Amino acid sequence: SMNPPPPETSNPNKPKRQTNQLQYLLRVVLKTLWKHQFAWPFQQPVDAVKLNLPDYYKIIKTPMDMGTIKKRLENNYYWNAQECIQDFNTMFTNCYIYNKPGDDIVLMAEALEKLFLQKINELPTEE
Ligand SMILES: COC(=O)N1CCS[C@H](c2cccs2)CC1
Repeated sequence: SMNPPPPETSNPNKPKRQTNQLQYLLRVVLKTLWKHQFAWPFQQPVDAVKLNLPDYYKIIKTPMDMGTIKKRLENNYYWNAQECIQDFNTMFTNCYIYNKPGDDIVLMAEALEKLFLQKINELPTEE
């Protein structure tokens, strides 16, 4: 079995910014979800070898996880908040696509997504 290369977290060709919204995405949004009891399956790319999921990357072609998001935020990979928000939504959508309704992992994603929505609802206006 083989995992794909992880999503990139560094690209010197890519223009970068540090905006107040991106600071909020790290200091509030990521930190809230990262410390949650249900964060652990989402803190790194899905390891299809260790978890014995040989079809995972046959099904999921745009992988995303909070370890990648954390690195992107800490290394100022993004230009805007919408890129980061899209990464979180990709992570949740992948989980709902691959897994079955009512699975433990889906209940975990739902709890994290609820908090995500609560925090993004108060995303600050851009400075
Ligand atoms: C976000 O992680 C995933 O979607 N995976 C696909 C199968 S569910 C599995 C897990 C189930 C219960 C704990 S961990 C994690 C890996």
